[PDB]
Amino acid sequence: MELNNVILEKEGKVAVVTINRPKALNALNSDTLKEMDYVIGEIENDSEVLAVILTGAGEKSFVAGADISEMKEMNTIEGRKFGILGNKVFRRLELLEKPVIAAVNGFALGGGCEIAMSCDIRIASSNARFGQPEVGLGITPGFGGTQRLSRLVGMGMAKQLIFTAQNIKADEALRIGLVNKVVEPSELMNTAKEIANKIVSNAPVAVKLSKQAINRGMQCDIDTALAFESEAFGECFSTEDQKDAMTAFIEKRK
Amino acid sequence: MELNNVILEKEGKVAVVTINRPKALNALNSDTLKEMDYVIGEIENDSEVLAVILTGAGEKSFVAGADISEMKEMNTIEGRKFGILGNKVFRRLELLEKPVIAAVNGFALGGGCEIAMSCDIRIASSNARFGQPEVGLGITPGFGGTQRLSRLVGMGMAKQLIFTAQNIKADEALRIGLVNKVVEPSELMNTAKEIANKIVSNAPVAVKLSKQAINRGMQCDIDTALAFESEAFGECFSTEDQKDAMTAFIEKRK
Amino acid sequence: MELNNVILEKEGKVAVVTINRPKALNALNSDTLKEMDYVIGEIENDSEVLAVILTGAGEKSFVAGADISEMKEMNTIEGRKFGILGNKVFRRLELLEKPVIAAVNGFALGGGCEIAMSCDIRIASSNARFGQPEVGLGITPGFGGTQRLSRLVGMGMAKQLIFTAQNIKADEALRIGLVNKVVEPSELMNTAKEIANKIVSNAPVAVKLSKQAINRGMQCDIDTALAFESEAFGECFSTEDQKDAMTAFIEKRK
Amino acid sequence: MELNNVILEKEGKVAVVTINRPKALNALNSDTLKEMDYVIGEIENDSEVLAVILTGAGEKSFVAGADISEMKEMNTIEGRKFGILGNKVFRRLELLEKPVIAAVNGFALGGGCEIAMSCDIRIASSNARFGQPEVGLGITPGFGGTQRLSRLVGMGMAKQLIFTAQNIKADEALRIGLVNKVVEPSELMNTAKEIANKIVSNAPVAVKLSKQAINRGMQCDIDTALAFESEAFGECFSTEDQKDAMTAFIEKRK
Amino acid sequence: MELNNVILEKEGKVAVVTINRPKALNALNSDTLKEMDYVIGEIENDSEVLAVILTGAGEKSFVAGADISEMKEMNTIEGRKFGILGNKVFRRLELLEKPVIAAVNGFALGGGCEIAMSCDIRIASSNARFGQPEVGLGITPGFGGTQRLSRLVGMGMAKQLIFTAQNIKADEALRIGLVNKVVEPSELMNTAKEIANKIVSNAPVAVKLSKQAINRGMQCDIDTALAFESEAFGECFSTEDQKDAMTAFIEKRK
Amino acid sequence: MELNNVILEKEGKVAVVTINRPKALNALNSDTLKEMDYVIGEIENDSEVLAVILTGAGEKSFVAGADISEMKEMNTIEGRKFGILGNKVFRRLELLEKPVIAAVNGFALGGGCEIAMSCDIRIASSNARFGQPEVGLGITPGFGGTQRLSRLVGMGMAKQLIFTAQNIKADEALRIGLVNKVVEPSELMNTAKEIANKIVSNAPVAVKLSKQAINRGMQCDIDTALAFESEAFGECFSTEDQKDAMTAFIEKRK
Repeated sequence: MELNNVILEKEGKVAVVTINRPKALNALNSDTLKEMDYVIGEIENDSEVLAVILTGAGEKSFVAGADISEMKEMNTIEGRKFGILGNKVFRRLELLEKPVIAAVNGFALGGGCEIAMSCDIRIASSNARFGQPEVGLGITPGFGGTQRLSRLVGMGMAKQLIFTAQNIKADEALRIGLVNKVVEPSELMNTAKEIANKIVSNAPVAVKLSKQAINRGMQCDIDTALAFESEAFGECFSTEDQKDAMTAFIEKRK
Repeated sequence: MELNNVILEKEGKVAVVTINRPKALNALNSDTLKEMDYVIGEIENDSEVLAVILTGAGEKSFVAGADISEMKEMNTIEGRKFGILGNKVFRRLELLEKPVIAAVNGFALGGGCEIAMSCDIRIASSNARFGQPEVGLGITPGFGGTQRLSRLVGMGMAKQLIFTAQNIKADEALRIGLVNKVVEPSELMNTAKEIANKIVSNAPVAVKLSKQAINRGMQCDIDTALAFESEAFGECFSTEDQKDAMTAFIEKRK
Repeated sequence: MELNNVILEKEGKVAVVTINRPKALNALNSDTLKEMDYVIGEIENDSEVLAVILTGAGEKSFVAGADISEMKEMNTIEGRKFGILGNKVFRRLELLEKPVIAAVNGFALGGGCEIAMSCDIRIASSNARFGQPEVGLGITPGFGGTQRLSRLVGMGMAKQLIFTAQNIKADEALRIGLVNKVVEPSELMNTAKEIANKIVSNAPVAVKLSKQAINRGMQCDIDTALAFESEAFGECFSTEDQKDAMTAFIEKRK
Repeated sequence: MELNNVILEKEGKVAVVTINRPKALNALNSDTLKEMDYVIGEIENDSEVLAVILTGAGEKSFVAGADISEMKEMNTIEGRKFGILGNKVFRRLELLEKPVIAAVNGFALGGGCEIAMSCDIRIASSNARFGQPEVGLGITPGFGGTQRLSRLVGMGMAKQLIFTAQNIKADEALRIGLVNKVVEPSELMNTAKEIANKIVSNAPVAVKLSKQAINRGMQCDIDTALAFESEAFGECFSTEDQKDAMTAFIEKRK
Repeated sequence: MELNNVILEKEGKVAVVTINRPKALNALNSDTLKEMDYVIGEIENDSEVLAVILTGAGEKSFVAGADISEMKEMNTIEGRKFGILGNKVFRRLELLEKPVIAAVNGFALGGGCEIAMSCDIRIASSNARFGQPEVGLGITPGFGGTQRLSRLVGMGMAKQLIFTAQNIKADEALRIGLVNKVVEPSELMNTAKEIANKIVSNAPVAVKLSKQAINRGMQCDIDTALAFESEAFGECFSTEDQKDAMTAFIEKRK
Repeated sequence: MELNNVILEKEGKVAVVTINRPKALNALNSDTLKEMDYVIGEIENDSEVLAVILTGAGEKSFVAGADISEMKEMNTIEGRKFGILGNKVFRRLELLEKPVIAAVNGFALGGGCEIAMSCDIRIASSNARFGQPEVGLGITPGFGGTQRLSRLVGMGMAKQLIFTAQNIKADEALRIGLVNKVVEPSELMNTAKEIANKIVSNAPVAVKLSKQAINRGMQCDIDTALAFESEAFGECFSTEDQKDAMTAFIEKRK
């Protein structure tokens, strides 16, 4: 598959996915969604990639939105399918068995907010903006926004942001817990690489399985969630990395 | 019904609902609950109401608890029933297809905290306090408190509050996410109206369906939640507002 | 059973449980978990005990992890069993029908973070640290970490903490809601005891039933949750406490 | 409220609700749905009614369907509301705190199948037919059918009946567990009255609370469901009927 | 502990547990529940035991109810506690990591129905009867009845059985899936033992992990359920049994 | 892709998919799974396919297990992965917006039982058998068996089958609801086509949305489920087929 709107780069144990539609401020569309699905595949096909960073081209936009020309003419049944497909790709991102960090370098609006929310971790530049303008365009959020925002920052804030369609600055995104950290633009990528390298310095199956345990156990009652964990915890004791690391830990007396 | 404890008004497309019992610091009682039921009903039927502000008369109080005289003589089967009827009113408010803003202007305690939590959005004046004193009275929270506080502020704070029965102030309410914002007493209704108007300026089917999606999807696993979203998203494409707002936006975007 | 990792004391109506392995930094091993279960069962039968405070001993540690010697040679099926047994002990603490306050007096890592997350209310001293080292050792959290953290601090932060395995100070911990308060070492137990003491002054059946409604209601959808509450609320009307606190309250306030 | 299309009769401890649009084979419509909501109220307002029987007028139809003239012109947003309202009334029926038995005397198609499925218990005459024709009319079931049928007879059969829109006879309804018993037309009402009188010879709060425990606990995980039961079980020991009946049971030695 | 309501025997790799209160019709009282919990814990630690058969003694009764003398004077809070303790015993049986077969040899009412529903597999003798008398005594089921029956036989039938309190014969019981088989008295234990024996010939880790996946997966949504399975499936690949059964199977079948 | 183990055909608007490996009794293997993935994909894209029949070549077999040679050498982390990939294919089939009919014409064991259960509707020839032998091979069911059988036939039968590893015949499959119907071997495809054609004769958006509602609503509490229905119901009123089928029906009804 050819790659017009997205850049995959690999080096060491981390991949960087860069949305790159510099004219339309990195907005999503049919094609850019297909390209993202494809790269998610590449990434899951490679077991030497242990952590991902998703970012936007340039200094102004992470992902501005989705293309409205594409959406304006759709009927009920088409829009529904268009919702299912974007959700398919973002859900795939969320479940991807490597950690994905969203390096939110500017505008994250609409589908851009939604795709950032689909990552494991969000950090922002100080210039970053977050919002869901969809309801001013006569629609709901369409790529999960009605679900991941409340789960991430609580019903109170989610509802306000979604019903008003008003943006918030980086500092406020931090106050409500939508991002984990805020830094200066010139520090964004270094900070994501440092978090990514800490993650990748850890044991991959444990990170892999911990991600699954959090993602899945969060969907259900606490007793079945906790059982889920012990099953995954068991699996870890079948690996080299488990014995080696617990061993070298006990090289503590030296 | 002629209302004695509740004032219902319409400014623009926003309903303003005010609990007013100056003898009792706007405390709930049966009568007040039945009046509130009635006005939620009126607001349901009124296609000219697109958003709601819920508030309390006066400067001291939002809603300060609930009439204890009505409750003292109840047996187990009567208390049960009383908890069910109150919860019903509040659930009904929670689910109202118009968004609801609690403008918390004073004491919000017990039932008062509970009715506020049953709104979509809570904003507060700096003198406001929130608490659940029920456990000092020999009872649990009975109008959804054991369920809604937890969900809105987490298990740690909720358990602290319900178990100690101690009030918090607005700055703390804000810190733990119980409210989205805190402002001076004389800025409260203005900020509420500014929120309400921005909501009302948006596509109403979209707002209505975003609220449903949020309310309902939050109850279930993410996969079914995301699927609910797409059915609601699709319904929006049956509307003029969507066709019109998008057309407008593409043209104006230039 | 006779105890040499865990002290248990009863001060009027509150029990203080202190994990005491000073040289091991109060770390958890099988004997410790076993004794914990015993003391929990002991507190279960003592109706003079209406609240619990859990802390560690000395001034360096709450609980610093779990014994890696017991773990290093475990295999998949034994790993699993370990996980289940720990979780079974911690889950019993979480459900315990008296409120339990973790006074986190210092290091709280891995299993120690997990035990603290298994209490009702967390409170910390400004020296405390929190973390989940597990993935550095080629394992996932094994005593609930993958489930409780994300539930308490949201997915963004839980995922960052578990994938990176880096620690945070008590101030970060309060910011993300992991704890409800930070005080200085010298204030910790007084703070815990004054929280415990307020709890103990309130009606005991009401606090009990509240704990249950919050735990059980939090697992399911809001409608069946709300209905759970009313059944519990009803039960409070069978007690004398309800009759006397509400008779007192009327006359008292006048 | 006036009652054109529905008959409420009370005698002893049982109410009989009779759908009675003999011309349109007892089909539902806006008005008949409002009338059903009203009678549900009357019934819940009367504590001497301990069991309900829902049936259709005449010997041919239980409830044939809903009126299609009413539905044909609706748009997306109207149909959605029309779905919510019918579901509101049937859900109210399902939760009504007295047992409701559906005496299915003939055709139960569409909304008729759906309203029968909303009762606690179904019994049929041998001439009864069951089905969901909606998908041949260009719609889904609209009054719960997509939910109660699978829950009642399993996904396999529900899907077949719903995707094909083909009817099944009484004997087959019995084989898949959609009804509990099949009898001759001249025996239908006697059999429903006998089941109703057995129910009503039992202790009303226990039946009341058992209904709630089944309805609610079925919605959630088994641990929170079982906790739900014990709360309700507790409530029972606060009643006369509990002590009297256990006492008179132990008059067993006579 | 030494046992005088419950016999426990070990036949190669299967344990037979027999409730033995011949004169009381094997009824459950607190001492019996207590001993059951003890024997369950005893079977828990015995890894030579890979399956369990539960039955009653003599030819009239499986378990006929629970002792109403212990219950008659209980109040709301004590009722509740009783319910929780029974359920806690039965839930431990349900989750027990060896399969358990109820050989229902006769009467199985109230608590006795409930204990049988708490095993993995039910099998009955043609004389057996099933039922839930509780509502005749002014109580709901107290040891899981309100939850397990509807889960096993569907809502239609569970509701009829609990609201009416009437019993059914073993043939009705098989029809509705309450039991998997009916045999004559003389065949019962052979049938159980041959089921137990097949189970015991199969790989033990696989049966264990299957029991867990079925119990825990059944509580949540299909996607997190499916993911639970794969984690367990993975664990099977850590065992020698998997390696040897699949090496055998190839060569064997040729 | 050129297919070696799967035959894909179109008769009318129905796709017929046939698993065909005469050397191996149509047993699954990796290759066969990838081919099945591919054809589910083709069927997704084909707007001319409105229903699917899944079957096996020959007279002995539907799908008889899965290639054990591929599995024997796997470690824990590889087995996990293998279970995930298989489940994915099957989930994808389960969720396909065209209904799927398993025409079970012979042995359906292990993977074979599992793929059949992942269809919407199961019909069987009288010589058919169903079973899960995985536990004799040292493994759990790994393609959703621990989850789907339970849901389709109940916990009692599912646990019996998975634990014993014993096959049942078609008459028993029918009795426990695993299949909707059983017919002679030479009537099987005819009955399947008759089902498929009746489905296909219906309004396709309605069928498609009924399937979603059923799949998704079954995962959650009834209240949110019913709400999902109404969003889907409403979408149908955006379609001609609804307008047309209703008009037609009102006119023809006369």
